[PDB]
Formats: sequence, C-alpha cells, structure tokens
Amino acid sequence: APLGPDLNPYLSHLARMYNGYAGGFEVQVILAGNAFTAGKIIFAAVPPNFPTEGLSPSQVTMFPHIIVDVRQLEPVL
Amino acid sequence: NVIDPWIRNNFVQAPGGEFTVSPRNAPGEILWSAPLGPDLNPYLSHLARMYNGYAGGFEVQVILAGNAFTAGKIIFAAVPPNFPTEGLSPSQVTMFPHIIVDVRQLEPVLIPLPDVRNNFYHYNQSNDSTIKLIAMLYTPLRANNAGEDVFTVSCRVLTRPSPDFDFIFLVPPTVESRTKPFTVPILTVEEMTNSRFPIPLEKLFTGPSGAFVVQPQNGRCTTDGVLLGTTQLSPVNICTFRGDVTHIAGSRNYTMNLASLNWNNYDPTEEIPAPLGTPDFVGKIQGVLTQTTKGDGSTRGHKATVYTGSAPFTPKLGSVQFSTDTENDFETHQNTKFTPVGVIQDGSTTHRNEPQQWVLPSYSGRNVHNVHLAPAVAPTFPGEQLLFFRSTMPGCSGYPNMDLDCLLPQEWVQHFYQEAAPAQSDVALLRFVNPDTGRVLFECKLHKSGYVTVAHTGQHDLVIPPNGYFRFDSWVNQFYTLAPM
Amino acid sequence: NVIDPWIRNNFVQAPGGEFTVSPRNAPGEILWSAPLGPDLNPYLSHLARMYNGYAGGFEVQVILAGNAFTAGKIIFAAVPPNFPTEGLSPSQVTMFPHIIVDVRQLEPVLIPLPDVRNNFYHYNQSNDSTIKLIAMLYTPLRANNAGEDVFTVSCRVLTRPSPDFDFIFLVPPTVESRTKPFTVPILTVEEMTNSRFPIPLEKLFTGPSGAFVVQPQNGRCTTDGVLLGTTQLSPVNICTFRGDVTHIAGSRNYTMNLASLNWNNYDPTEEIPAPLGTPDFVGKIQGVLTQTTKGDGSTRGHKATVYTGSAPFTPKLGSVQFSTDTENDFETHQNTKFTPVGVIQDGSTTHRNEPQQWVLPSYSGRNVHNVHLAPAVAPTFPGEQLLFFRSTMPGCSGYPNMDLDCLLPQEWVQHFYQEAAPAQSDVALLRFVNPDTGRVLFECKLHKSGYVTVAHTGQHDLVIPPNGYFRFDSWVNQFYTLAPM
Amino acid sequence: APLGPDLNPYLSHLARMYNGYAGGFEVQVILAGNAFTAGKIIFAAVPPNFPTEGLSPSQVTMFPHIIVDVRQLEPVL
Repeated sequence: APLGPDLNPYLSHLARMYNGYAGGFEVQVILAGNAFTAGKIIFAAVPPNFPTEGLSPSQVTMFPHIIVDVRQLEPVL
Repeated sequence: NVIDPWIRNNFVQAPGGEFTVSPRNAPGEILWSAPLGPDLNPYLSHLARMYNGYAGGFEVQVILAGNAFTAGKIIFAAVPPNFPTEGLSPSQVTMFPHIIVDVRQLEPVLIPLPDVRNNFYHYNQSNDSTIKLIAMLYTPLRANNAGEDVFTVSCRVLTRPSPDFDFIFLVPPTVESRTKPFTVPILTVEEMTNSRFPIPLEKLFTGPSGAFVVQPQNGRCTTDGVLLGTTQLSPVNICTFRGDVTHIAGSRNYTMNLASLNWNNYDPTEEIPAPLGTPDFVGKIQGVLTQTTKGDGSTRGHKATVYTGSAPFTPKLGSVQFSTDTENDFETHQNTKFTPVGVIQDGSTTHRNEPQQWVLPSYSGRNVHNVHLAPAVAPTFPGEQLLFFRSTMPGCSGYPNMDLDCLLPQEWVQHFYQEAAPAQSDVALLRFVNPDTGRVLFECKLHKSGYVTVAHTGQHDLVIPPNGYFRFDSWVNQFYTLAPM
Repeated sequence: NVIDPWIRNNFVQAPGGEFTVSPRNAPGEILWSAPLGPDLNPYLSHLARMYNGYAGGFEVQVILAGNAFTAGKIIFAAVPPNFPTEGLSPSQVTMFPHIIVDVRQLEPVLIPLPDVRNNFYHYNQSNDSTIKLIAMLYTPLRANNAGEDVFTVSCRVLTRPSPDFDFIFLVPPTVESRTKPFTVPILTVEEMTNSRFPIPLEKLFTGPSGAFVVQPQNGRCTTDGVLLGTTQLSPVNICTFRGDVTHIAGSRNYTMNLASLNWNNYDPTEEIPAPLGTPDFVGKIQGVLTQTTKGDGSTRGHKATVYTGSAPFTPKLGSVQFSTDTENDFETHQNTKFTPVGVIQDGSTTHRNEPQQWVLPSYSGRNVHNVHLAPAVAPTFPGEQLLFFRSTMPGCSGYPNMDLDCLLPQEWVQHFYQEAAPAQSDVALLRFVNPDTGRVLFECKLHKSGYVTVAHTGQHDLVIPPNGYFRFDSWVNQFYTLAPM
Repeated sequence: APLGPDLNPYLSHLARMYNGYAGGFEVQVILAGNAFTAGKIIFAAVPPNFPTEGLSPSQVTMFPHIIVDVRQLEPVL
C-alpha cells in the first residue's frame, strides 16, 4: 500500500483543512495468533521506485526491517 | 568488489567513438559529442541490467594518430547537459574543468571528469545525464605535408570504470516475450490467388467503395486468426461442390444434397450464412461435374452449369442444382463433385452482367436471410479508395462479368492464421517495395479489421513490377492520409 | 573468483518447476522433464550468455507443499542424455543415483547428481547436453480423506551453484537472435494440398522405398528456397496448360504454342527440365480446355484429354497436344487454357494403371531426356521408411490409378520460401502432435536436402486425429532411429 | 559588406539596445585551403557610394589596403 497520510480516514477529512504537513507516523499490525502454528513473517522498508515482483525472502534484509512469527499476542510496530 | 578485475583494469573503446579530423574544418567548432553514462562499455551495458542501483564515476581516455610533422592542438572539457553549445568559441569553454593537448602524442590521455557526486546513487536507467562529451579543436593543423589527405588524423575514445564503482541493487530482469512481428507474405498479386474463385489473380485494382456494394463472405478473417464469413483455408474448396445428387429423368438437372470436404454430409445448423467457401455472389458459372461411384471407381465426367442466384441452389439448406450438358449420366448418391473453371454469360441478354459480384446469393433460397454476415467495407477516413484485386475469369459461352475483384489473398489468410499476432494499434502501414528498385512504388493503409485501402482517387489498375514484394513498416493512427501515387 | 558472493551463497528459484501433484495418481510416472545447465537460473542464463567458459556443478534443491497424510513418495534422478522415459520402469530410475522423498519432511530436499568435470571447458554455445531432469512418482500419494483431489501437492526447484563452479572466458555479448527457428505450419492433411496435382491432400503414407522409382519433378525445393525441378509456387498452376492452340483440323487434337502462367511466350532455352506446373508422370487425363478470344472475349470450353506419355507432348520444346471432344471450335492464336480435374482410364485394357506416377514424361521429347534432374530419394540411415502423401484423384472415364502420393505439402514449400532457413545439423526433428491431448503419435526424420523419413516398416496409411498438427522440436544426428508404430 | 556594429551579432544586439556609438573595430581574417598556389588577396577601404563590379585594382591600391598571400599562417588584419 502507498505509505501516506491517506490512511486514517480522520486524517483524510482533516488533511484538507491545512495545506502543509510534516513529520512521520508509526503503524503496527496484529495477527490471529496460535500456539499450534509455526511460521515467521517479515516487514521492511523500501523506496517506491524499487520494483519488487518476485525477488526473494532474503534480499530485503539490507533495508530497515522487522521479523516476527505468527504466534504473537501483542501488536507489533 | 563485485566485478572481475579485467573489467576493472582494461580500458575499452566506445561503441561509436570515432571521428575524422581534417585541416579543412574551421577552428572553434564542434566535432563530436556523446551522452556520458554507463551506457558506454557494452560489457557495462549487459551487466548493468542485473543491478538496479549504481554509483561512482568512471574515467575515460583518448588516443590519436600522432605525427611529428603535424602541429595542431586539441581541447576537451566538462559541460553540464543543459548548456547548449552550437557555435560558441574555442575559448569560453576554458572556465570549466578541461584539458588541452596537441595532435602529436604517443600516449593515451585522460580527461579529468570531476566528482560532482555527493555519494548519491541513481537508478539504473537515469538518462538525465551529466558531464556530456566534447570534441573541440584549437588550431586548424596545417600539417605541412601538402597531400590529398594531409595527415587525416584518426582517433578513438577509450573508456573504463573507476576504482570506486559498484552495482548496489539486485533484480531478475527479463525481456521474456516478444510479440510476433506481423510478417507479411512477399509474393506478387499475379502469383497470388483469388479468394472468391479458385483462380490466381492477375493484378490489383484501386477503386472507391461507393461504386460497388462490397460485402463478400469468402476472404474474411481477422488479424489474429479468427475464422469469419464463409472464408475457409483450402483455396480449391472455393466455389466447388461435394455431396449426394438426387435426380429427375426429364431435365439436365441434379439436386445435390451437399457434403463437406471429406464428404461428411452438410448440417444446416452451424453459425453460418452458408458452407465454408461457397460463392458469395449471384452468377452463372460453368465448371465440370465429376462423379465417381464410391465402390471401386466407376467414374464419369461432363461439364455442368450452376446458377448461384436461383432457388434450387440452397447451400444453407443443403441442396444444389446443376444443369449439366447431359441429363442422366451422373448416378444416384455417389461421390459427385462440381469444380468450377469459368463463368459464362448464359442465354444471351446483356453482356458483362453475371456474376453479380456484390450481391448475396440464395443461401437458404428466397425465404431465410443469411445470418452472421461479415460486414461491408468503406473508407472511414474519407477520400480514400479500396484496394481490389483484379483479374479476368474464363468462360465457355458469352461475354460475362469477367472483371473479378476479390478482397484478400487466400495465402495471407492462412499465413495470418499461422501468425496469431494481436495488433498493437489500429491501422498498419504496408509498403509495396520493388527490390528491382529497392524502394516503394505505392504504400497502403491496412486496418486490423482485415481490409486495406489507399488515398488515391479514381479507377486504377496499378502498374506493378512482377518482382515487387511487400514490406510492412509501421503502425499509423486512425487519421493518417496517404500521399497520391 | 569471477562471480558475485550473494548469487553463490543462497538458493534461487528455477522457472521450469513449481508444479503441483493432485492425489489422483498412477505410480511409476514421470511428471516433469528439463535439461540441466546454467540456463536453469535466469541469473546464470544471463551470465552464461555473457561469457564463454563453463566449469563446475550445481545443487538442485526442491521444496514440497501440500498435504501430509498421503504417505506417497517422489523420485528425482539422473538419466542418460538421450533416453526415452514415457512408460518405462522405475527400476531403471533405481539404477541411477536418485533420492526417494516423502511429503512428510519439512526440510527442502536436494538430489545429488554424478560429479565430474572437464577442466578445459564446456562449450555453452552449443547443445552441450548433459544429464536431464527426472521428476518420478514413487508411491501414488492417495490422500485418504473426505475431499476429492484436495491439497494439490506442489513441487518447486530452487537452486544455487556448487562452490567449485566458475567461469573463465568472456566474449562480446551478441545477445540478439538465432537464425530462422524452423517454424512449421500447423495444418492438417485436409487443409494441406497435393504438390503434384491441384487437389487437397487426404492422408500421409509410409511404405517401402524399393517399390517405385521415387523421383518426381513437381514438389522439389530446398530448405532455404532455390527453385528445383518444374516445381512452382501456386498449387492450382500444377498440370494445367496455357497458350495458343493450332488447328489439327482433321482430329480432336490441338498443338499449343506454349505460354506461361502469365501468358508470356515460352522460351525453350532455359536451364529447366520443363516449364513450371508441368506434370512429371505418364497418364491420360480428361479435364477441360478453355479459350477466350483476345479481341472481345468470344468464349468457348470443352473437355480435353491429355497424354504426357504422348509424342506431341513436348513441353521443353514448346508444343503440347490436347485431344478434345470437339474438333474445330477452339480458334487458333487465342488465349487457350487447359485445366485438368482428374485422371481417366481410357486405357490399354489395364485397370488402375495411370498415372504412372513415378516415371518421367517426354519433356524435350523421347529423343533427348530431361535435363537438370532433381534426384531421387533414399533412406540413407536405412531400415526406415519414406513419407508419402496418399490421395485419390477423380476421373471422367474408366478406373484410373487413383492412389496419388506426393512428396511435400505445397503450403510448406512456400512456407520455407518465406523462411529461407539455413540448416544447423543433418536431420531435423518434427513431431505430429495431437493437441487434443498435447501428445505425439509419431515423429519424423527430415533431411536437409528437403525430404523426410520415419523409422517404421510396412504399408501403413497413418491414422491421425483430424485435429492433429505438427510441431518442430530439434536437430538430431543421422544415426538415431525412431520408435516404430 | 557594410561595416558597422551590425557585423558582430553580439554588437548588433547591443547596438539595438543602445543609442550612442563611437570608436572603431579590428577586422581580422583567417585563410584556410591550399599553400602552393602563389596567389594574393586584397582587403581595402572604399567610398561609401562606389561601383566596384568590373573596375580597376589600381583604385584599390589608392585606398589603404593590404596584400595577403595564402602562405601566412597568422590571421591577417
């Protein structure tokens, strides 16, 4: 998905009031966790020009990234 | 650290970096330039695509055909690509980074090429390219030899990568699938055959769509190979008959319950106006009816006279009458086969009338209209004229409408069925090139619908060389107008 | 030394594998075939397109995904480089170094291969064929459950080179293209037409080469398009004649002042056996002679009986006799044309005799034989049988020798004329493929002169699916034989 | 040709810009071609209304002028 302030619909309907914005924003993810399941997941950071179609599960690790498994009972950012 | 050191330590020439220098050229003028980039070493080209991100400069150098008898200086420099130099000076380039040398030198010399980089990396394709090349002369090099070519000094520019160079990113790129290049058949029309009658064509014709109500069913196909109309593939199946006759003793006729090419009986429930390859125009044609008894080979053969406009001729129903020159020769329900040779002008009356090439026959008799008819044609871009294929038909009696204009060559139909090439844009551009001239004599406008036209006025049987092939060139839009012939 | 670390460190996919296994199976079954090499990895196929020298090995690596409770096993193995693997035994697979693998292992599996090397190099711009790939089903993997064919078990290949593997030599890339890739028409026998008579083909035939003198002159061309024999381009131009008949006023005969396809007056001095479209056999045939007066078109047409075994049949000299049914109708010095329809049997009292399809007629007469002979055919790697094209010609009188065998398909000749392809080795490999199943009924052995044989014995009209087409594969040497039928 | 500030495109622009005009120039000529010809060229002054089509070179010798051969490498003024 395109990272931007177009994610929170409240931020959408309060974006139009102001023409200039700055600063980042942090997001997180939750999972349907299960102690019987074993499988890891990987999220990362990528500039938008960089075309990824079928490259690897490996070569994204040079970027900023984070790895977690499918069993987790907390949100992770 | 991802390069074999041969590439790192061996200068390579340019793909085109060669330029003549004569004393006859004026000083302070340009000689040669090139976009500076990693698109210079062809090895760097074919190892650029593997990596999406690169950085760092690279140094190049130049060699000269040196000579101790010649005196003339040269100047190379550094220039941002926006900076337009057409005729400025031999002087004002000196504010930049530059280097000067004379034409007598027995070593390669390298231009300085300053690092404007701030450790930033482009993408691999980045064409907004900096530090573009330079070829400037300084003194016009009298050369003191007084020949016809007074030391015409040649030279090459010579490139390699820098030490600090890399290929950061990674990708599996590809050019995986090439579309078919829309290859056109390279016969001539005299070599090519009529698609609405089993004859070879004789010439092509140019004429307007308003003259004749142009809507045939034989010779109708797409550009990717979808079968349309009654157009089939085997050109001998055009206007011929196969089936099982039924007969009456009194007249010269046999109503023939039709069959396919392999004599499987015709079924009237296909999405068709008529069987494939039927004559799609009203006429009276005399060929030869030929019957073999299907047991061991009791044959017979006589000429016949068929009537494509009449009512017992019902191809969509599956019965056809042939008024032969005999009456009861052809036996019952055998392999009876009509094959046309020539059109006749029966029962006197008016000359040059039959066949009525632009009207549709009695497919289902007089009752049921022809369903799933291929569309008619007209120049949607106005002023143009359709490209007919003109021949004369044979005959046994009279002066019939022998002037036959078909739409397509049959070999092109099966060839484009073999092509299976989807069109990229609407209208293709084909050029009739004569290789005896090595050039075009006339071009044409070909749509992806499956008909071709040209923007020239009047009735023209185009004079053609018998050796001229056809050369497809390019893809025009819907509104190209052709130049006159 | 020459290569990147990362591409050697970890495994990377292969595009040919990735394939799935449904639980409905029959064991001892081959699933997927592939040739091993550096063209497996797209990375390595690029890098080997770049270079020349090629030495080391790989590690083939396989991951499975699907069900677990199946209890069914898979085999990956080595193979001889030319080895039929269709319905064979799994014990043969047990002779080679192989690995049995069940779906219960989570770790991705690796099959080791024979380990050799030839340290000078391996070509890498050739066939250079080596151990191909074996995807072999051990245990039919039933997946006992309530579902039907559920959890389709996928099988991927994801490799990386062996740590000894490396390159040595580098070339300019020259990535562009091959020659003509020897494309074939995809027609059937009903769509293809006879190259010795204007009729559609009926069936292909195989039979012994010692039966007849197998040397025609219509249907002769090269694999790159030089005109051989009396073979021409158009299928309707065969066996028909054009010119200016002269009144044999006492009989039905007509000696014709010879004209070409374009009615150009015939030159008897050309380096040819006979004019184009001229027959290459002895037989009696009734077709129809047709004449149109050049002034206005006073048309006439009557059935003519021709004899290429006759004395006034002299096509190389410039005269040919036509015994019509009428005697004085056809005017002299007019555009007179004979067209045949089918061979007859007036005969010498012998049934099924004409055309004597293998003998040669009187081109320059009986006195001096034909010149510039396209030679006969022969199975050079013997024990194999030729390829005939069995057809049936019609008739008008008697019981003719209807079994007509021609040499090439006429569409394929002009197809090669468009190709103009230079050969790569001795014998090409074409496969008759039934696309209803995507499987081959029989293969072929096409020789670079322009003929083709098959490795079988006996008189067989080859049964074919009428949806079946032909698909070119590769270049085989002149010492490999095919499987019989 | 007529001499003036419209000779140099630089100066023709700059004199289109301005009004007042005073001083002179230095006309400077370079040759390029053969050397073994032994043939000479004259550049001269002229009356401002003077027919010059088929006239005498002695008239050209009356005005301040310069004879120049092709053998000089230095550009002539």
